[PDB]
Amino acid sequence: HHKICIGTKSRLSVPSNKEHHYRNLRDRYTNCTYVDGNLELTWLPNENLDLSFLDNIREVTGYILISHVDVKKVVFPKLQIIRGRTLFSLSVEEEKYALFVTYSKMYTLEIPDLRDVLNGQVGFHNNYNLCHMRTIQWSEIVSNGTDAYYNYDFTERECPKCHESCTHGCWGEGPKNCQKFSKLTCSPQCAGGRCYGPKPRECCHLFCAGGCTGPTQKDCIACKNFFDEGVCKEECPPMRKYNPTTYVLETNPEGKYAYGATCVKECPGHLLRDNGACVRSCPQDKMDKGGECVPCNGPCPKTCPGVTVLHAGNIDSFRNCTVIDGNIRILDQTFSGFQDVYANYTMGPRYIPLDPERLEVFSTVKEITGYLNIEGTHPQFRNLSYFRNLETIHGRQLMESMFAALAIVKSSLYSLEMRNLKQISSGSVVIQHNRDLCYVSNIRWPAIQKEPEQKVWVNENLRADLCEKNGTICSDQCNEDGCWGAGTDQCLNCKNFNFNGTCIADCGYISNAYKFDNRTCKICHPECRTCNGDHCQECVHV
Amino acid sequence: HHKICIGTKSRLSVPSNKEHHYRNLRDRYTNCTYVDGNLELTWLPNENLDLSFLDNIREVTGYILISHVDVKKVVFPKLQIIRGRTLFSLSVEEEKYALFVTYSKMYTLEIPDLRDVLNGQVGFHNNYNLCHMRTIQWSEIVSNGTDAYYNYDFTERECPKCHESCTHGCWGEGPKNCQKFSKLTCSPQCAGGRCYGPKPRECCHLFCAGGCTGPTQKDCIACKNFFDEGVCKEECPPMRKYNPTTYVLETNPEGKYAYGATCVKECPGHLLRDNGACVRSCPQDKMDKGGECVPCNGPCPKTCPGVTVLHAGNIDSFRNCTVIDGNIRILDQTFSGFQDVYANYTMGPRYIPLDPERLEVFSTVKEITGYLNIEGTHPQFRNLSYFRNLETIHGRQLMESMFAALAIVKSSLYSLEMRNLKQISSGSVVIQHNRDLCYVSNIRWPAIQKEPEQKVWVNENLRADLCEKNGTICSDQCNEDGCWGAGTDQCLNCKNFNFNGTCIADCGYISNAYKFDNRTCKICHPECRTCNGDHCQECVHV
Ligand SMILES: *[C@@H]1O[C@H](CO)[C@@H](O[C@@H]2O[C@H](CO)[C@@H](O[C@@H]3O[C@H](CO)[C@@H](O)[C@H](O)[C@@H]3O)[C@H](O)[C@H]2NC(C)=O)[C@H](O)[C@H]1NC(C)=O
Ligand SMILES: *[C@@H]1O[C@H](CO)[C@@H](O[C@@H]2O[C@H](CO)[C@@H](O[C@@H]3O[C@H](CO)[C@@H](O)[C@H](O)[C@@H]3O)[C@H](O)[C@H]2NC(C)=O)[C@H](O)[C@H]1NC(C)=O
Ligand SMILES: *[C@@H]1O[C@H](CO)[C@@H](O[C@@H]2O[C@H](CO)[C@@H](O[C@@H]3O[C@H](CO)[C@@H](O)[C@H](O)[C@@H]3O)[C@H](O)[C@H]2NC(C)=O)[C@H](O)[C@H]1NC(C)=O
Ligand SMILES: *[C@@H]1O[C@H](CO)[C@@H](O[C@@H]2O[C@H](CO)[C@@H](O[C@@H]3O[C@H](CO)[C@@H](O)[C@H](O)[C@@H]3O)[C@H](O)[C@H]2NC(C)=O)[C@H](O)[C@H]1NC(C)=O
Repeated sequence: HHKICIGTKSRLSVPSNKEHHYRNLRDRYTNCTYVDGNLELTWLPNENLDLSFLDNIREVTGYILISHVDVKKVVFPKLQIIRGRTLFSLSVEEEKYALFVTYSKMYTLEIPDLRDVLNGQVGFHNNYNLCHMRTIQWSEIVSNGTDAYYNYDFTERECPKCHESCTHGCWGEGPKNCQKFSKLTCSPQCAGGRCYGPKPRECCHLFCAGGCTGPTQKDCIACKNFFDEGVCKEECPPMRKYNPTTYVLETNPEGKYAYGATCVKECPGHLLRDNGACVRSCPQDKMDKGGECVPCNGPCPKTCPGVTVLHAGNIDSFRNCTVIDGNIRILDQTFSGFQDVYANYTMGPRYIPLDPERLEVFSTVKEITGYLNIEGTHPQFRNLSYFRNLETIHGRQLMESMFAALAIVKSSLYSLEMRNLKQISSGSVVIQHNRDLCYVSNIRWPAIQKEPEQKVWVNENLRADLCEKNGTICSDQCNEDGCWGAGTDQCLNCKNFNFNGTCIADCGYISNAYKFDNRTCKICHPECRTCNGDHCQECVHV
Repeated sequence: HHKICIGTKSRLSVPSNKEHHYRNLRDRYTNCTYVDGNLELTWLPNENLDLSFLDNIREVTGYILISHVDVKKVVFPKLQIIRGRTLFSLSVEEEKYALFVTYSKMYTLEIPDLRDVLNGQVGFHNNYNLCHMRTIQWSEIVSNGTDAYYNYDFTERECPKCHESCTHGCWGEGPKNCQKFSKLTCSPQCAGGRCYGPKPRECCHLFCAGGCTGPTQKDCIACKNFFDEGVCKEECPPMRKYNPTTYVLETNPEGKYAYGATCVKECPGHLLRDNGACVRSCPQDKMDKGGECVPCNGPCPKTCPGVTVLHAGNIDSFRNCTVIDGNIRILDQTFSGFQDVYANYTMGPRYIPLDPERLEVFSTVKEITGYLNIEGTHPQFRNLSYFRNLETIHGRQLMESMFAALAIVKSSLYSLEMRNLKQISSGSVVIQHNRDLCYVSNIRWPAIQKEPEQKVWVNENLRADLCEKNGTICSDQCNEDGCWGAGTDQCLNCKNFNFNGTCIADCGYISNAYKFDNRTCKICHPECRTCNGDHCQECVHV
């Protein structure tokens, strides 16, 4: 089977709860065959952790980083290809690494099926117990490298021989762990490339990546160019063919989209469709339609980059943004005065505390492509009416924990007030530990969530009974879907009648009372003061 | 140099004035190197006509048809390639021809530089004097054929030998006319393809079309695939490159558009830009922006195909059309009752005369991509107010005569009344022989014409003095650009003040009189009856 993971880019971050970190890693990689990004295998103190969530990973597009891993036996039993499209280093001066194993206590690291590292280097740095790596002939695997990089200091067990049957080095004990060869055992005429046997003629294709199962093209393990239901192509079958006689772009029933070095019938949901390609953002002159990048009309909607943490120093950059291309994180430090730390742990600028009032800058925001994360605490930070015009959170990017698209945790909020929020396209709702927050438990989140597989974790906010005793419940004019707050304009869906954007029992409860259907009103024209449509009761002028 | 002609598709039509036909042919092909379409060389009765307008034609994409040509010597001195993307036949059962010479009295037909007919056959049919064609070894030229097709009946001069120096056949006298060979004299290893010399190894490229000047690719005479400032490519450099790491379509500074088998920096004006291709129409879901096919918004503008001649039977198909993709021809037969004739001259359906009133169907038309041609006569057909909302004639297709985009000839019109017409994008204005038509001579046509090279032929309508004596002149509120008719809403540009779409001396001449600039008014809000902006004179209500 084939299944896609989004990789991570946390580099050397230390998780607080190492147990949730485990859960996160597990939830992320289980049954995944293909990592879009970097596989970061980090901080697993227990020696006997079961890492079988790694069991189906076949290819990684970025780098593999193994840091602070003390599980005795760490095996990647099906990993074949590390592409190294993005690489890892401790610093600017260090080598760029596709495989980096560092500060880990594992006794073995087994990748018996590993074939090829397409780009970057292999490094081992201060792993006290790791065995066999020097028996591995690395120029067999590393495409642009001689050997692995080793480093040991700070003060070394004797180490077992490879299995009887190995012709050369191994990744560990038993015959399954003997290094195989598909590049060094080949003859020339192969000009250094891979092959499925010793003799000439049988040198894979040229397009092949990681080697091959037979003669050519349809027989590759993976591809140096585009990969298409099994065959390597120089390009994906375009979505339309140009007929040079007729001057027509005829649509192609076998056309496909380029997603990375992959040809695909539809772009994965975390990317948009631009021409024949799956892309991360629309270009400057385009906008997002139905998941498709398309020329605009008037001015294009003012769209702004997200920031990694909101604070006094960067909040004004969202002035007039309609769409935010990225995430929004409002944290404690947002309010208390955010402090730049740099890698070398040299203190950067520090910004003044943020006055929640300034959050009003978001009132023009209609879309967030990433996620929205709220964690801060402030006396005057009591709701999300700042986002009263936000109508969709795409979640094309999710949080490290629980695949969250909306996470509200340990905040000082009393109500949401996000009256326009209609879709959370992807990912989950986490709303926990907000000591004064009501409403969230009576909101039917699946209503606004697009998929059934999307999840809801909403608890340990304000106890149901203690909201009810303050009247901080829904207006009796909301249906059972709940509300963002006590307002009549705060319902998800309306029980009786909806008018103007507010919610009424009658439709007759007001001067103008023209009914448009089962549930709806509308104003009685400029001229009527009272009507039901051309004609009415208490008239006006011209 | 390089210059592009649009070819014709008139097949065997007989022109009335054979002298204007000559002029037309001349104006069409002079200095052209490349025919986009068919070269139709027809009906040239005089024996001593100078056909030097053919002198630079290098390649034709469609077919060459020579019919009723009695010029003694007809030479194509630089023609190299007939592609035969579209072919000619007298009927369904006949062969499909890329070169067809028929019912012509020429003594010779000289194409000394002809190399290759890429597709279709070569035919000679009832040419009484034509010489040398049987000496030409045709399998040298015809890619998918044995020999030329001959036919002679209806009742043959003796014919001169080729020049002393010819190794084989010729197109006529003198050493310049000896057939050259670049396909038959080649060895194999060439597998039947062309070459620049006898020995193996030197077999052109494979992409080459018509042969080659040296070894390979950059050395082709022309291309079987795309042609790019001189080199044959399997595809044009795309306009954006997809970066598979970053998931971005990066724009390509060396990208180009596909125009036929041609790569080009910009689409010729008779085509639009759709993705990387130059196209004839936008697809169903797109529309025309700045010469670019682009997704729509609301419903796409209702756009309808043109018809070859307007008449009672097809007029309703334009119900609600906003854009007409094609031409509009209103002819005498439109009004008198149009009669279908078929090739075999069997009478088709006949439609009832057309009541000009029905022309009102065009009132929604804002754009005509082709040309607009008006020739009919009817007592009640007195102006073009039917087209009162037409704002641009693109002229992406022009008339056979004078490159006309707007032609009004021998019509019963008194005035135009096309108050919204702002652009004739391409081609010319011909307005001649309308016995009762005024205005047209005082309209500054260059105002609405986009290019300076565009031309104006406006004469022999109603004599200037005889319009003036009926008051059928411009309102004294138009500037010197003239008008479409006597209305105040009929000026091209306004002298004093423009308001609502009509034209006034004062701006004060009316109840509401708020001035927005040097020349403009606007209504005084719902509430004022008299103002100048918030405040005014004779007020109203709420
Ligand atoms: C601690 O860490 C930070 C960054 O990790 C250091 O600040 C950075 O200093 C570097 C030089 O190492 C700056 O690079 C320079 O960039 C400019 C403009 O792009 C260029 O003209 C120079 O040639 C140079 O390459 C960089 O801008 C700056 N970055 C940041 C984010 O401040 C800092 O100096 C380190 N502190 C200590 C005590 O070592
Ligand atoms: C949802 O949150 C919004 C934004 O915080 C709340 O509206 C704000 O309510 C506060 C507290 O009552 C207002 O503070 C006052 O401002 C006035 C003049 O602006 C000042 O003179 C007072 O002494 C006081 O500081 C604030 O103005 C008001 N902001 C806006 C933009 O309306 C709203 O109360 C929240 N909804 C609920 C149910 O809490
Ligand atoms: C005179 O000329 C016209 C056309 O040039 C002839 O009318 C055409 O008759 C043909 C058969 O020769 C029709 O083709 C048929 O088309 C249908 C549907 O597409 C198909 O099912 C049949 O197998 C057949 O191929 C064609 O529709 C029709 N075209 C038009 C425009 O009327 C006409 O019959 C000729 N008259 C004489 C006296 O020979
Ligand atoms: C521009 O051409 C339009 C369209 O032909 C002219 O408007 C038309 O004027 C004619 C002749 O006066 C009108 O005919 C009359 O129609 C009425 C009722 O519709 C009928 O009862 C009369 O006995 C007579 O047949 C016609 O209605 C009118 N059409 C429209 C759509 O307004 C207009 O006169 C032309 N402008 C100039 C300066 O000629």
